[PDB]
Amino acid sequence: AFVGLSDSEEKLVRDAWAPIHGDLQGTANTVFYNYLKKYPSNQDKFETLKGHPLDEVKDTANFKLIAGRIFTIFDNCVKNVGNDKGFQKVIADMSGPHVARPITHGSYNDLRGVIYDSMHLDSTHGAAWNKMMDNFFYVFYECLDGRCSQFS
Ligand code: HEM
Ligand SMILES: [Cl-]
Ligand SMILES: [Cl-]
Ligand SMILES: [Cl-]
Ligand SMILES: [Cl-]
Ligand SMILES: [Cl-]
Repeated sequence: AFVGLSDSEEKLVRDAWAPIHGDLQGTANTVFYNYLKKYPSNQDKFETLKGHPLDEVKDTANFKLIAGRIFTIFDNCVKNVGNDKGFQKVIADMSGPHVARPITHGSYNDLRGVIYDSMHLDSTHGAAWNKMMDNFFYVFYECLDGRCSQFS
């Protein structure tokens, strides 16, 4: 279920994200590369990337746009961490494009983990981060299952 963060937890999440927020596209490019490299089945889900070597596409506009759009959503979730409705709406809106798609919970959860590992959080910040991401996935998976109206 959705579990709100305290004011102090919100501050923890903002602080946890601040290095990435400060280098959003550069972090996005690195994290997205590492994700595709570690979990190579996923590149095929991106039709603009499909059929080419990862090292050939990593420097391209198409690739950087995708990595950017993922990170922009998380950046906006963070921005909305103190507003449950606003946070839910960010996710609600990005969920539609995903509903019809052959992407497993495993694939999304593998991306969450690459992000986690890149942030190297202490346990206090990590706990607050994981409250937010647990909310993220709760909302996202509810919308993938066609129960996205409940957040409206
Ligand atoms: C969980 C965090 C994610 C976020 C915040 C996110 C965000 C977005 C956004 C903003 C779009 C743009 C809407 C569009 O033009 O379709 C999009 C599209 C899309 N995403 Fe995601 N995404 C996430 C995870 C994933 C994963 C893990 C995959 C594949 C394994 C994936 C595959 C796709 C595909 C295939 C599209 C449709 C557009 C296209 O053909 O590239 N997404 N996503
Ligand atoms: Cl894989
Ligand atoms: Cl490859
Ligand atoms: Cl994406
Ligand atoms: Cl607010
Ligand atoms: Cl930390």
